[PDB]
Amino acid sequence: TPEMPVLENRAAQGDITAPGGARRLTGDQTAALRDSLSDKPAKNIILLIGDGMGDSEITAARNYAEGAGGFFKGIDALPLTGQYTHYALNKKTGKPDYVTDSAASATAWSTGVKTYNGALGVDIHEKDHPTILEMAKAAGLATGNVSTAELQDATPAALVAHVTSRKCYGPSATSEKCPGNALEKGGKGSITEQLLNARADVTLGGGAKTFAETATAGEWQGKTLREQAQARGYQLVSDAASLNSVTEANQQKPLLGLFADGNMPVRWLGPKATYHGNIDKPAVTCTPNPQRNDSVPTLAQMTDKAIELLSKNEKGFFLQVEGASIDKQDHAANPCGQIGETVDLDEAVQRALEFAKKEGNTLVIVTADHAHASQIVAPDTKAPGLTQALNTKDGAVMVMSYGNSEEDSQEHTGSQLRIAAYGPHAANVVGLTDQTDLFYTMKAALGLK
Amino acid sequence: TPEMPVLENRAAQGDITAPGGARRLTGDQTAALRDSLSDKPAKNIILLIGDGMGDSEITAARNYAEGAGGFFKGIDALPLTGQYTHYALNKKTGKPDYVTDSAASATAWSTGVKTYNGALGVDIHEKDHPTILEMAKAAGLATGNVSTAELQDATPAALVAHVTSRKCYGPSATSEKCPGNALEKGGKGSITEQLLNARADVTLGGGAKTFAETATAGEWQGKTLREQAQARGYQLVSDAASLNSVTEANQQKPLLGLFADGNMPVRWLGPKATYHGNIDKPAVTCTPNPQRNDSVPTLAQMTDKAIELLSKNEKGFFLQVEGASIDKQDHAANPCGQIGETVDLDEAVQRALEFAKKEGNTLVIVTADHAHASQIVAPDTKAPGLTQALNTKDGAVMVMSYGNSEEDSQEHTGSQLRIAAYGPHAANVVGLTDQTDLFYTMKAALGLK
Ligand SMILES: [Mg+2]
Ligand SMILES: [Mg+2]
Ligand SMILES: [Zn+2]
Ligand SMILES: [Zn+2]
Ligand SMILES: [Zn+2]
Ligand SMILES: [Zn+2]
Repeated sequence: TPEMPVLENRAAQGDITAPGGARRLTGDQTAALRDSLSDKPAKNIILLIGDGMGDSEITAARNYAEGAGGFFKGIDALPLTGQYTHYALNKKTGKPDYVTDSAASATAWSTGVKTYNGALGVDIHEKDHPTILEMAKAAGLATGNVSTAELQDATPAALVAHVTSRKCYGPSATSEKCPGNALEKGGKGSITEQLLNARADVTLGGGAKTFAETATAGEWQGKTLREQAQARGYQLVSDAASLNSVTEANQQKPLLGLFADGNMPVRWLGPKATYHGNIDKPAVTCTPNPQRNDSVPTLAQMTDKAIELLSKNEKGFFLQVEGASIDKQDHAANPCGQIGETVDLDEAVQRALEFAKKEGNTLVIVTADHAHASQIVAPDTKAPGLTQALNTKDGAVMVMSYGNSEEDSQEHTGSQLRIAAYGPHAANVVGLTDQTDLFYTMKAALGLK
Repeated sequence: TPEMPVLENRAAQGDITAPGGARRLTGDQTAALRDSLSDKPAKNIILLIGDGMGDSEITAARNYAEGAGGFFKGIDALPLTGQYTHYALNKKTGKPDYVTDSAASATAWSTGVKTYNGALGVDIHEKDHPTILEMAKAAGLATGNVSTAELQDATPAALVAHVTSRKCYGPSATSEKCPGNALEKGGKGSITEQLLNARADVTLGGGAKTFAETATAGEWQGKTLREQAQARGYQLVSDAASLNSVTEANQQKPLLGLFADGNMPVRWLGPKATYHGNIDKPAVTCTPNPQRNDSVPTLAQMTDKAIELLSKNEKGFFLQVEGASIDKQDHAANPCGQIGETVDLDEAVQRALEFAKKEGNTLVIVTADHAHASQIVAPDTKAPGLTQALNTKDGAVMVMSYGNSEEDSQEHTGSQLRIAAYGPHAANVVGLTDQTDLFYTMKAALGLK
């Protein structure tokens, strides 16, 4: 529908050195904005998550790939924008914990309740709360869960599992780490077991490794999680062609793609940032990963296939898409890997917007779970941490800094960050909101109960 | 009458540990955002700048002062939000320079042209460009320029001075650093001399010190700039009482308030962050600065009196207000100073909004010139830079981190950041925009040719 606009061009209008040449706007937006506003219900929801993708991450990615005055055709094209809060809680005390982990934040948008770092789908009392995915299914909508990380990862795990600890990937760890959730101890089972019972129509990502584990109890005791899966009607695909083979996906034949043992591979490679690296070493140009593969679907590809299959459902669908590795490359102080995963997410965002523009009843949301370490600093900066100078598209140098940990891993940060939307009920992300509001916004746009 | 609504309250609505209690919204926002869209002309503009106040700095201050689930009645109350970019240019190459200084960014919103770091009111070819203030004056509107910094400082100076270097405060530095601008070499003069020529209606801030230099040429050669101001008809004020006593300010009797020799004193005192400060040290609680004073007007007081005085002009007014010290205390790695200056600006923002809701034809914008160093990290963080633990309003600890410089001053950062607005034409701040679009937005909102 030409009905709801998406920003087609927010790139610098001309010569950046000239008056007005760096403007991104061509004229007054009031009218386009009014036209972007609708309280009609949403038929479908597409939620795209850049893990650790705060404003700095987006800017850095844009500067590198599109140039300072460039524009991300997906990420930057959502018309309605705001800033949201993602603080977690201290388990003991119930008081805010300013810097969340990936499990607590995902639990927030998936269930509408704040929790402690490490928790999945449970509150500070270890009590279960239904996820939006479970809710959609209950209502008859098609449901999809897509990520580039292991499927047991906090991010996608959060829609289908309720455990006291995120580490409880499979039976083995669970019995150790989440006794109360251990299938045998009467619990609901490990993340993977819970994933299997959740039965989303479409689930694609990595983490095949854990499906090799064997059940300690239940109907499928003694057999592998993969066998349990085939035994349950799941359709197991492991590569792009097999995924492409796919013509239908539903409750009779849910789809389960396991494209890697661990996390899917990153798009781009570069060296790790080093002490005084912008000073002592030469500017870097990122290298595409030669081992990413033609047999491995990209996020944009999983995205497109997910949309085709779920769109068959007349009642509608809920779809979560995660660009997982932005966060992990940020933790590794790897500018190139971080940037590449952001550009990768932008493509998927483009696919989503393409569909929603045509479809007309789709709310598309782009945001992150929390902020991260990466900072853009001056070229001749002398920093106490890890730095790297990069060669951008503008043909100039950009320096990135990771100065929040002396440990082998750079930390998340608590800054509020960008949330953006297009479609019905998108006004709900404008201004200041909390991460928990996202849950009530989605539940309400769909009319779930 | 709130023709157009402001966000009355977006704090957490209830118990933050229970389902839905961390929600900032109480229902759908569509209708209220529709009600925030107006393309009517604006009569007045109030531009509020938090120097160095990126999303991180707003979050940090919110957590400390209002609690994570709190809400800044000023800062967070503007309903139309976006993110903007503020990269500068390399003088030599004309290519983007990813991390701007205060001068280049101020020049950008003030004249609509990108420029090089250190420049004020000039382009990369060192050509003068008219400022939003000079333009408003020219159209017959009243003009205000308010800041807590020295008036010679980059931010306020950008509205009235055009010099090749921000360092050209008065005659002496100008002669040495901006020979082309030096009065004695036939130039337009020092920042201070050009401020006196610009003759805005109301000018309030610090920097009385430079007013003690003598002119090297012109009609007031040999006299101090303070004597020149007196000769030129400016009303000079230097304390809260004398400012309060002012009933008029126009081209005939322009107001010049100089409340400090350098920058105005900061609101709160606290220790500087230190290496492993969050570990080797106990939590800090900020304390009000005894030097703050009753004879020393606050930013909210300066804001209130300027609006009073400037509002007497029927054609309308342009007012810029700067919370200068957020950036300065951020460079200094001083959390309490930084946060305290952020709370201060919020107070100024409230007055602005109170007036605007009443008036109904006023455009209010709140943003920053660029991002900064400060990061909120986990309490147990082992960081390479400077840290400090703080006791917040929630009764919990928050850790702040500064790790982008090994030098004495922490550095600006290049991330895109929040811009928010209320009033006619406020829609032009939504989505992704550039800092130069802000010039075009204000020009158009005031209907300036
Ligand atoms: Mg994740
Ligand atoms: Mg300033
Ligand atoms: Zn995360
Ligand atoms: Zn992480
Ligand atoms: Zn600044
Ligand atoms: Zn600064």
